[PDB]
Amino acid sequence: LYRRRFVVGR
Repeated sequence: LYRRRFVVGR
């Protein structure tokens, strides 16, 4: 994993 998994910008 990284730290952008959230990328709730979809």
